[PDB]
Amino acid sequence: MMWEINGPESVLVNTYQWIIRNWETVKIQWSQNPTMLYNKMEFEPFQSLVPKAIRGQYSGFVRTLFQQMRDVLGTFDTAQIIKLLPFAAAPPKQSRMQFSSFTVNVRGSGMRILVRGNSPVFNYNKATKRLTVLGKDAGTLTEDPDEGTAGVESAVLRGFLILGKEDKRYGPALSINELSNLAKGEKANVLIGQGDVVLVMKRKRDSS
Repeated sequence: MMWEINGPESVLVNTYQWIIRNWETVKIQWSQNPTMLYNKMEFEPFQSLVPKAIRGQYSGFVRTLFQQMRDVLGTFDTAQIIKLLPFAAAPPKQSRMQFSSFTVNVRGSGMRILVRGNSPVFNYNKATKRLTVLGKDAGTLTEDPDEGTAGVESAVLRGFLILGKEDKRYGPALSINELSNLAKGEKANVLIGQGDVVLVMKRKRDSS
């Protein structure tokens, strides 16, 4: 698509706008054949905006984060998928980091989309169902019938489930790096980002 022709902000907001226009059908291909969802032309414009270095490392993170949501029924999150969907276009690459952000190149440095929650580049509110990018209204989501309500977030960490807010019972917040230490099923409080400590739990079953 020609969104490229009026450049960067136009790829951002047109990508998200397209996504929620086509959501009905995008959501179904996400489940039935996502390699081919991620291989759609309508995403090539967006991939241009992500540094050619981490680009594919991200896509790996994200492809993994999405299989986790597929595998962990009960956790479906419509916003979180739309938000990350662009980043899975780049061809994947093993990385072992837990990205809290993704950089979109905008003016000459560009902005950062959070994995967890909101950014001027991507702004959803929940009781009003309305998406806002760079100030622009990008449409509005309608959420799934089995939209998760358990407070469990399967698409923020690469082998963990966020389970709720800080639980004192489980110790002072760890750092993200220390999460490799933990064992299956093991629950800790982490520093996720912003001022946020969340209770998480190393997942008890394997990746795929």
